[PDB]
Amino acid sequence: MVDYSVWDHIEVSDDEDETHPNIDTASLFRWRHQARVERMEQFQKEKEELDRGCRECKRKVAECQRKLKELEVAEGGKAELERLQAEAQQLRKEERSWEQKLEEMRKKEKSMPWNVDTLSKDGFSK
Repeated sequence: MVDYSVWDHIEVSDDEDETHPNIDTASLFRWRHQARVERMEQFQKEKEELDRGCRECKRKVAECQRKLKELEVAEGGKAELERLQAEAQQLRKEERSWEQKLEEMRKKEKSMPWNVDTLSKDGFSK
C-alpha cells in the first residue's frame, strides 16, 4: 500500500551533474581508456537491444495488427472485445514494456559495474 519514496523520492539531483573532471597525471590515460571502454560496451549493448527490440516489435506488431485488422471486419459480436482486447493489450504491452525496459536498461547500463571497473565479471555476452 504505502509508496516506496526512497529510490528517488529522496531527491539527490540525479547524483551530481553529468560532468566532474578530476585528473592529474596518470588519471588522464586511465580515465581515457576506461571511459572509451565504458561508453563502448554501454552504447554497443543499448544499441543492439534497440535495433533488436525495434525490428522485433515492428515485425510482431505488424503481423498481429494486420491479423486483428483483417479479422476485425469479420462478423462476431463479442468477438469485437476479443480483437480489441488482444490488440490494445498488444500495443499497450509493447510500448509499456519497451518504455520500462528502456529506462531500466539505460539506468543500469549508465551505472554498469564496468564503468568503475575493479571487480568480478557478470557474464557479459556480446
